Amino acid sequence: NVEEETKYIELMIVNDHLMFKKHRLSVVHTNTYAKSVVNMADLIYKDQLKTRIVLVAMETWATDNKFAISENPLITLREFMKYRRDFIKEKSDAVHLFSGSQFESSRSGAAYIGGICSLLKGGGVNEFGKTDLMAVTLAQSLAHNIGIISDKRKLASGECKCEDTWSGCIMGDTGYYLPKKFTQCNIEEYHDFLNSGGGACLFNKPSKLLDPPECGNGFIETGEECDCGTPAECVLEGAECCKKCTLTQDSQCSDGLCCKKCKFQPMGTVCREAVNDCDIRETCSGNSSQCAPNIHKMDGYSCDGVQGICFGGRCKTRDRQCKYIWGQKVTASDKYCYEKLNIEGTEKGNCGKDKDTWIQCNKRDVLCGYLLCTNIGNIPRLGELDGEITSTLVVQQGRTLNCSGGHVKLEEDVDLGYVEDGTPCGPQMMCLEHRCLPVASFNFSTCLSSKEGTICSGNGVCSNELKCVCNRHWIGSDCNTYFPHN
Ligand SMILES: *[C@@H]1O[C@H](CO)[C@@H](O)[C@H](O)[C@H]1NC(C)=O
Ligand SMILES: *[C@@H]1O[C@H](CO)[C@@H](O)[C@H](O)[C@H]1NC(C)=O
Ligand SMILES: *[C@@H]1O[C@H](CO)[C@@H](O)[C@H](O)[C@H]1NC(C)=O
Ligand SMILES: [Ca+2]
Ligand SMILES: [Ca+2]
Ligand SMILES: [Ca+2]
Repeated sequence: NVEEETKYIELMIVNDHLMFKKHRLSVVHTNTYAKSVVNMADLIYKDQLKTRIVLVAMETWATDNKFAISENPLITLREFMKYRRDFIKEKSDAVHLFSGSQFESSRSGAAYIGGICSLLKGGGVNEFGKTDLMAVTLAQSLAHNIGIISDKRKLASGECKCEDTWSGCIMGDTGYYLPKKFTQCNIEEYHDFLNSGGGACLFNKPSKLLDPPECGNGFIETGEECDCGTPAECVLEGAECCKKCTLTQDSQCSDGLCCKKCKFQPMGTVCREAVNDCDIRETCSGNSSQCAPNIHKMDGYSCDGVQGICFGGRCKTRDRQCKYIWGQKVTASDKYCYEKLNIEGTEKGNCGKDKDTWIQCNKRDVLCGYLLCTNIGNIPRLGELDGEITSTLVVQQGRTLNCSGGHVKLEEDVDLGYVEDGTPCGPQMMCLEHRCLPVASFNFSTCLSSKEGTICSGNGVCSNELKCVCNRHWIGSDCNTYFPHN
């Protein structure tokens, strides 16, 4: 499926000036030192998460810092992503900072939850340490980007516990020594993220790793035609056609989803099925051994049947937001809970807070204010609960409804407990800054179309790469030309 495939995190590392000074003003030392940290973090990911950490790019600030590095990991993280948005022009799944300085709290790093593949959120910041120690810091930073959050609700209950206390578990920063393993709960959180449609950019295999070619690492570099895993794992797949990184007589490929016996899989063979209704299925090219780079519908397509809208391959509904914060057993409150409590302007329903006084929602923006769920807990899966749980009770001519809420903080700016931006609030209307606005107020980019009022000439789907994925028998960058082939 999608959780059985090997994932690949194309990673870029940025070393600041203090990291450069930690290695005697030597560029070669810093870069090889950072490769070691990545290499060890790869070994942790390689087995447990069925995911590989591939270093694709790196830069070192030999002269000075481009921005003011902060003692607060979150402030540094935010300013670092600003730098990478405006200055970093190399392609990567995630960009991480290697800081020579030290942060205030025992938190050795900060990274955005479910951040990968994103331009503004795909990255983290990591403080200096030992090679073995920093690899753990990177392993938990990338885990956050990857969707592994370490469920607080299950932790407080005692549901999820570190079974192998082999110097503890990684997402258990509760104790600090040398955590080498993820909990089974961690693996599930990662699977759920991939099945949710997250991490689409984690499905392509790199070729030229920033290190000289070596036959037998499982990566097709310069000079070598094929490459199976290693002589041991090679026997399972590829040993029949690959020999000394060279193809045999009857072979087009060695290993991959689009490689049957030792030959290619016919063009149009389903190699990857859609994980959700935001996703697009992938077909074998008939030309490559790899299953084509994982792509999905562009941001704007409705999901869950008009109830949600796709963003980054993930569906945004109020019910899914309630489950993300409070647990799978929790459901979103009735639309009436919103329609009545949010116009009041109390702690029990509002459009935000001003000067210690709650803002009462307009009747138009009633689904974009305070997030209301049904039977809520008192310990969120992530973030910090800021205060007490809201719980009012409204009657509806025979149906007594339970509307509940809570203020869950991640950033000092970002607050979960209010309807997330992009969530549908009506036909062709979404939430933005606690306001129900038309789809135009988001100015989505579009694919090419040669028919008035259609997406991809009405014969295709607009991908997140802003390319037209045509239906059968239709060709062209706009899917406007009919070309059947049988
Ligand atoms: C491989 O085949 C595809 C057709 O699926 C074609 O578009 C592409 O140009 C080919 N690439 C090479 C290098 O032959
Ligand atoms: C309403 O939900 C709260 C938690 O959100 C719960 O404590 C309370 O018992 C519920 N009330 C009813 C009527 O079930
Ligand atoms: C789309 O709407 C306007 C365009 O003038 C502006 O706020 C911005 O470009 C876009 N808004 C967002 C949320 O990015
Ligand atoms: Ca990638
Ligand atoms: Ca190799
Ligand atoms: Ca896909």
